[PDB]
Amino acid sequence: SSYQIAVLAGDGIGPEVMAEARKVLKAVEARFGLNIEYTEYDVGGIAIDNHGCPLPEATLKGCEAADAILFGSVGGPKWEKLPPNEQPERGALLPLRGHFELFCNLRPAKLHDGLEHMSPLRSDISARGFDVLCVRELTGGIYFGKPKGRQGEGESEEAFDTMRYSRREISRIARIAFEAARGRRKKVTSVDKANVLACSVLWRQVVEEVAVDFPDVELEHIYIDNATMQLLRRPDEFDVMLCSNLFGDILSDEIAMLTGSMGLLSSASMNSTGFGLFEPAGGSAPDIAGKGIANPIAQILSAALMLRHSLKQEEAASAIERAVTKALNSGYLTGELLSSDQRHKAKTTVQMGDFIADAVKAGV
Amino acid sequence: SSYQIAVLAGDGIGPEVMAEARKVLKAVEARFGLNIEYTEYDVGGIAIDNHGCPLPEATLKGCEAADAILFGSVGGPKWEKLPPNEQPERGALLPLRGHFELFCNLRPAKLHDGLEHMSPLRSDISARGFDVLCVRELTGGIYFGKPKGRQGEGESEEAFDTMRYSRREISRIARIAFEAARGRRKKVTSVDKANVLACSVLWRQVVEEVAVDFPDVELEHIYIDNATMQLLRRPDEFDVMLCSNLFGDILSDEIAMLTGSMGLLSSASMNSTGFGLFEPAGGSAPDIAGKGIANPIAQILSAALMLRHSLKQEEAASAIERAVTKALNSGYLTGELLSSDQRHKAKTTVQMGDFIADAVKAGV
Ligand SMILES: CC(C)[C@H](C(=O)O)[C@@H](O)C(=O)O
Ligand SMILES: CC(C)[C@H](C(=O)O)[C@@H](O)C(=O)O
Ligand SMILES: [Ca+2]
Ligand SMILES: [Ca+2]
Ligand SMILES: [Cl-]
Ligand SMILES: [Cl-]
Repeated sequence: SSYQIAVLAGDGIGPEVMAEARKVLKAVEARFGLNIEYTEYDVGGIAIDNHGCPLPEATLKGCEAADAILFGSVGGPKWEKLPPNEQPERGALLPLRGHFELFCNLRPAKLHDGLEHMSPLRSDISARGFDVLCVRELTGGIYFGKPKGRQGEGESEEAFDTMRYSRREISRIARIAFEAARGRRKKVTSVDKANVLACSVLWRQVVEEVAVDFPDVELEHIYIDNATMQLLRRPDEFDVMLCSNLFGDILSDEIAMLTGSMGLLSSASMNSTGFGLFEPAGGSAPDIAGKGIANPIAQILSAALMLRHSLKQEEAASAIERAVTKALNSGYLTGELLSSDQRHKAKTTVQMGDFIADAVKAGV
Repeated sequence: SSYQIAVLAGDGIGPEVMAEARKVLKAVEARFGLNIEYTEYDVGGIAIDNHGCPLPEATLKGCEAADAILFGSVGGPKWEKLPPNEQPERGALLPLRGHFELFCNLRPAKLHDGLEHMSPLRSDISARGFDVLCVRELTGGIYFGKPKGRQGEGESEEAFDTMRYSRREISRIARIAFEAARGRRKKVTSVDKANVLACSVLWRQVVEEVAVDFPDVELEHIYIDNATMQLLRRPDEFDVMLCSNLFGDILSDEIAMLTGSMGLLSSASMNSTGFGLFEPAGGSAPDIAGKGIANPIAQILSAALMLRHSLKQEEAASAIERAVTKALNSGYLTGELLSSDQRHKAKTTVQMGDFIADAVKAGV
């Protein structure tokens, strides 16, 4: 019977790009004989406007009833004066992650053929290409560790957050990184700050214990400050980067920015049952919303990760990936992927969804 | 009477570049009539070899007896198998910082005229130039917060580090950033993760309280993951970046790497009495040590920050800065600042110290 998907398109460009992800999914549903039912729920800014909070009860219960969450983007100027902590992004994403135990965040980033000039890296570096998958631990560390809070008053008033990791937490995420390296270029670089943090000393030690199960995979360790530097110089020498919550937050965004093409990048945040939340790497771009300008490929590839990882539909996932590839190499680019002089060749969001869905239909 | 400087040259290239910083200081001592006495102490790898630990008692007591510490670089392959936490870098630097309450870290980084091609940024971005001063809080946050440690065993064994900040700690570092912005381009960008961390919510709130004393300075806030991205795209729009310990560690290194010329970058770590520890931004480069290849400018500019900030000798500090400028614009570059084809023009470490010291003598 039917898969059930909770669709949480959110704010800004979220709904208009979600529309295209749904159009391409309809083509993959027809092509592979999948029965998938979708229910839309508010989340983020639209949920604060419609329901008074960024993650309404009904939305959370709809996600509980689903096989996966296909998530858009949340946030925008309009809610940007609420405390940073009643704000829509953090208020949608952290409770979804904590509630469904979404410990694994996978962010594949690569420099696509022919779009090297868009990367902010000097041309000889982006010409080498890169393909880095960031595996970030998402439900532990300093994000959800306790005690967190503040005490005291005046000058001596103090706040505190505790970064905490157990061997169990590190070993589950490290295994995912090694398993992913096995299928790629067989190297895991584990990123930590083991010269300062007890958490990272335990991190490094556990990742080395996990490595015994992967003698075909090379493991190196690097400090987060050195990784931030080395991704600027030699990103082509990394394969799978394995990070705790706070380090992976920073490094996965640094690598996304280094592609120069965030409109192509998606994200999977999964638990150990295979339920996940699938979203584009980029934000809600509220200034271009409503104009048919936004690149829907990130939301479309989010749907492909959802099919692969939550729905175990590998053929359907790869048909969407290939249909994206076909767009990128057949002159179907949106404006932000085009150099300043080629920009009159830009396709709109709908034209991109039509092309990719048609390519799925045509059997790409 | 005499200033007293503890000289802790450390490992790798540290001594050979320190030799040049001392040669240039001798020229500034003659030119400005300063009486400065220097005593050398082991620290880092050389201290572990000679004394069994990276920060011997006698070294720490020599720094207590000094007006400033002129520090080289620590670390190298040879000690890289000790626990990451008996290791020379962390074992020299964190106790010096904690012991002398060196709360303020200043790392000025700029793209120098004529060396834009060396930056790993695409050519149109490095052509715009940048000049970012990172002000990092160095004695609080998660580096020295307690409880830190681990408990338990097997799968449930857990480690923890606590990030802690008081208003007093934030306000002292924020004032330094605002005061520095006042003398530069009048903008402070405060970097935090206020959407997740209680510490950063208090950070943001206190920096906004401090801002009332600087109505001429613009304050913006940015999340660390977004700052890591925005420095790749528009580093020319930042002036003073204001960070807690762990965020400033990452961002100051990202910005150093983005210049492409770490051999030119120095660092000041100071307490509120004006005692500081002055060191190059880069590491001990143990593979080029002993060969006369290393660029001594970073250690030389460290001496200039030492004269300015610890010894209140502004004229002497600026004469060294100008003498460096003169080298860079008179064809005195070391090999790593030269493109692959111009590399036969490379000056050696001694030739660079001779030139800069002679320029100080000549009245630059
Ligand atoms: C909104 C924020 C809590 C979140 C995080 O830090 O994880 C976001 O930056 C991300 O990367 O998903
Ligand atoms: C060696 C390490 C403890 C240190 C730090 O993290 O501060 C270093 O990375 C630095 O930036 O001075
Ligand atoms: Ca992020
Ligand atoms: Ca560092
Ligand atoms: Cl963390
Ligand atoms: Cl910190």
